[PDB]
Amino acid sequence: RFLKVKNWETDVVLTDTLHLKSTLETGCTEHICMGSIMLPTKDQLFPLAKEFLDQYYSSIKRFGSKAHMDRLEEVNKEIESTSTYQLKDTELIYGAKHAWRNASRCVGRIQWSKLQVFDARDCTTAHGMFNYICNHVKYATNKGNLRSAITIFPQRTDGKHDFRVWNSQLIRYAGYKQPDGSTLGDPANVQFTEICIQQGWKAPRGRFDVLPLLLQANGNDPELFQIPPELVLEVPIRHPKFDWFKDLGLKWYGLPAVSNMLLEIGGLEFSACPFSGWYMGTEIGVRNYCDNSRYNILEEVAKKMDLDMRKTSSLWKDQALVEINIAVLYSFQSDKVTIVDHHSATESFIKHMENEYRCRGGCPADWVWIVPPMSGSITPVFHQEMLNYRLTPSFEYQPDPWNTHVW
Amino acid sequence: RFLKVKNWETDVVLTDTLHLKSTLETGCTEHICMGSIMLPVRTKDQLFPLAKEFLDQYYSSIKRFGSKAHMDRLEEVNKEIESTSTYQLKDTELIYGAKHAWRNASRCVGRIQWSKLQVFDARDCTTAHGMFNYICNHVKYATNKGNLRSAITIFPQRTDGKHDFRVWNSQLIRYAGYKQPDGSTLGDPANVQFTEICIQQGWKAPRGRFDVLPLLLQANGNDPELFQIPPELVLEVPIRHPKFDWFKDLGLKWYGLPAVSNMLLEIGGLEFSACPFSGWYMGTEIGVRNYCDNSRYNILEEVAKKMDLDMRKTSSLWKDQALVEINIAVLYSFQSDKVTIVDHHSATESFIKHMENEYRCRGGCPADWVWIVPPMSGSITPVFHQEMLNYRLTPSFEYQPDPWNTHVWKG
Ligand code: HEM
Ligand code: HEM
Ligand SMILES: Cc1cc(N)nc(CCc2cc(N)cc(CCc3cc(C)cc(N)n3)c2)c1
Ligand SMILES: Cc1cc(N)nc(CCc2cc(N)cc(CCc3cc(C)cc(N)n3)c2)c1
Ligand SMILES: [Cl-]
Ligand SMILES: [Cl-]
Ligand SMILES: [Cl-]
Ligand SMILES: [Cl-]
Ligand SMILES: [Zn+2]
Ligand SMILES: [Zn+2]
Ligand SMILES: [Zn+2]
Repeated sequence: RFLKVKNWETDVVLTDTLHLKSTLETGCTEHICMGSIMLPTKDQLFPLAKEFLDQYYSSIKRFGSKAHMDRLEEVNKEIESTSTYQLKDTELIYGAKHAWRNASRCVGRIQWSKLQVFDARDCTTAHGMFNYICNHVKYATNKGNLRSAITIFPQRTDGKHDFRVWNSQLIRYAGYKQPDGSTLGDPANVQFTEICIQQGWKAPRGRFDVLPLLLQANGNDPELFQIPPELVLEVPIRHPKFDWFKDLGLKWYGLPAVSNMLLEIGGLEFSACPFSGWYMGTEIGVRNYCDNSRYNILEEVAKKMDLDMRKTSSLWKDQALVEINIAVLYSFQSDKVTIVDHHSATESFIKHMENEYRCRGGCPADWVWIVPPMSGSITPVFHQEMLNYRLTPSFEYQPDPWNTHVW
Repeated sequence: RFLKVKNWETDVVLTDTLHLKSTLETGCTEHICMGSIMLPVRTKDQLFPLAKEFLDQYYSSIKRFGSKAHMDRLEEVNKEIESTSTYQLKDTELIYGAKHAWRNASRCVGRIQWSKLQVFDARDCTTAHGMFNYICNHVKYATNKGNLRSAITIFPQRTDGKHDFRVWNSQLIRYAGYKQPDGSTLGDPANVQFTEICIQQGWKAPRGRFDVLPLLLQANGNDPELFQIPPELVLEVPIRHPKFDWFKDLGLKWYGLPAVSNMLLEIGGLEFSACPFSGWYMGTEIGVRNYCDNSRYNILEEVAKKMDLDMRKTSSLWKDQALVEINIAVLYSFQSDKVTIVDHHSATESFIKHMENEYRCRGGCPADWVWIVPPMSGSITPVFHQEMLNYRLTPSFEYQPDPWNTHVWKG
């Protein structure tokens, strides 16, 4: 009931009591840990509503108050009659902030309370969606001084009138299978690109083509829109010491904006809820550039560096990795676009985690995702024991809409 | 039940059925994953099923399941348990068991090697002097003048829990640590507590940065005794860098033989509380953990200073640059001295090949991602994007309390 986590570097031991409020399943059992698996009615709805409203009212120190009891009754009455209910703006904001607070895979959560929430529940069409998104992009980007934001479109009703952003991120690069056999641009986006082309997009067929938005309103067929090119802030990548680096012709976008997840607040399901923050440098320099299924540039970089690539034991891959990540951070910093390096981000996280343990009784964290994809051991999260469990409100995965959508 | 794992780099999907043989607990529940938690006198009644499970596995493995020899062995073990409360393993069973404990070790990236383990049966040992002699032979054999060979030495099993064999050292070879009055540490901070015990026991400490600890050995539940491993048996590598000539002057070296001596080996329900086992190093164990952990030799700052990196802000990645250079140095040094070592790219590539083979031939390969992914450059190794399933198979290696906490002193 009281669970201990130890830091193996500092010997500090912390006690978790918050896990007793865990609700969804982890995927693990007493027999098998699924910690490294990436994806492991009115009747149902009122309990979830009550659970949420209780935590809300507690948070504003009005638990058991008349206003609390009246609100619970109101929602009971609304579900009984309408089969769903509507969140107050205050509840929406609290819910969205807490879904981020509860995101056990996010190292960036020290920031959770400063989230700007844009209520787009009045949106009715795809063109409406496009306007809201352009506004979110411009607000979040803020000329390179990035601010966290989320935009919340209308909730699911009967599941046949869903709002969805078909893009996995608001901003991402196209991917094209070539006659050659290789891939041009981002291999991660090959399927989505094809769908854009099949829906009508005139693809430029280049290496860094910002994809169009494919937007679905009210369960209708999705529609194509181009984000105003002047709202997409991009950074050309150069190195502070290697002059040949710019010649690789690399760039990335400044705004990471996840658009394919589902937000659950008090049983209500927000299927379109794009949210954005700013990048940790390794996300671009390790994952996006160096994964074998992504831009896969390690070999090209190592070649230009004149490293001995005969044997793995020369650590050429590791040298090239560091330099690529130096270049990313240098480029963003020189262009004054917000970015955080993995040492700074994980140090901030450990501070946030300690605050959370003392003020809230715990901080669910998924070590597999919290430890950065390079230099793990020399960051303060590596030696930190974590407990992973699911709290609501939450962000959840959901299937890609092209499998689901009835055309 | 069939469980699928995916590789996110290759899209290759494997199917695990071996999890159906899982026994002990993970620490996890449907509500809480304890995947990142480091640590999450048996009755006759519990013992025979454990014995039987094991002997069934052993006899299937030799393709004699259900044979007369199999049935006779079950009956022979059953009666032995009835009349003595325990039983003795045959040598073949002990060998099989020890190899399987390694094969089942979910935190071990080196498991491609599991079937090539030299097993030294020390079950006839009765004294700490006898233990010392067995351990010297193990070290000499495994070291093999730098051409390292995997080995385990198995001392007598637990009986009543009052007569345990223990190696009090956490590894057979490890460097002393000395906490100074000023609060600094000379040598390896991981071994301060054990060093103090050795000193208390009568060890004359050289008080240097790399003093090889004496062995502290307990036989048959007696008080442990001190022994110095012959210096000529301790193979060490001075650490230098292929391009930086000042690296050697940091004064670093490390021992070639990683030999874990504090774990418990469980086979067929029997408990082997002294079972030191050794392989060879992956480079990051020395370069990342032993050298660069803050609670260890903590050399990152000193190295980065000598490299003249911009240390004013973490975003220069000065820490990461120094880390790579230190690890290059460790691999270069071992390779130059012809002492076996494996780099993390090679070790993880071999492990993935091992893992896929295990899925194909065995129905699974329990693996602990937190441990399998190397402590640097995780994502560019082929294990990072590999989904794994962690579960406990027996035979197994287990943690046990440090013996100074539990031992009843005879004086
Ligand atoms: C403000 C700066 C932010 C930073 C630096 C940050 C950092 C990260 C990183 C690094 C990861 C995944 C691990 C990796 O890529 O190496 C992640 C995951 C995640 N983040 Fe954050 N984040 C930030 C803002 C946000 C915001 C504003 C939200 C929502 C409001 C959010 C929600 C999530 C969720 C749900 C995941 C897991 C995604 C998944 O399961 O695929 N993050 N974050
Ligand atoms: C032969 C070469 C070997 C290599 C390269 C190797 C490598 C490793 C590494 C790298 C780890 C932990 C991850 C890390 O330290 O960064 C580990 C853990 C482990 N190894 Fe292996 N190993 C080898 C041989 C063996 C042998 C012979 C055994 C026993 C028969 C063994 C049993 C284990 C066990 C039980 C663990 C988990 C330790 C714990 O939980 O504290 N290994 N090994
Ligand atoms: C809002 C926000 C801001 C910010 N800076 N970063 C994010 C996360 C974005 C993200 C996007 C993708 N496509 C993949 C991952 C890791 C995918 C992954 C991780 C691990 C640890 C293993 C694996 N197989 N895949 C993370 C969100
Ligand atoms: C036989 C053998 C051969 C060989 N080459 N290596 C080993 C493992 C040795 C080992 C020894 C210690 N003290 C700690 C760890 C990991 C400690 C650790 C790992 C992680 C992932 C987290 C954490 N907190 N601590 C591993 C055994
Ligand atoms: Cl990304
Ligand atoms: Cl990834
Ligand atoms: Cl070690
Ligand atoms: Cl460690
Ligand atoms: Zn688990
Ligand atoms: Zn990746
Ligand atoms: Zn460490």
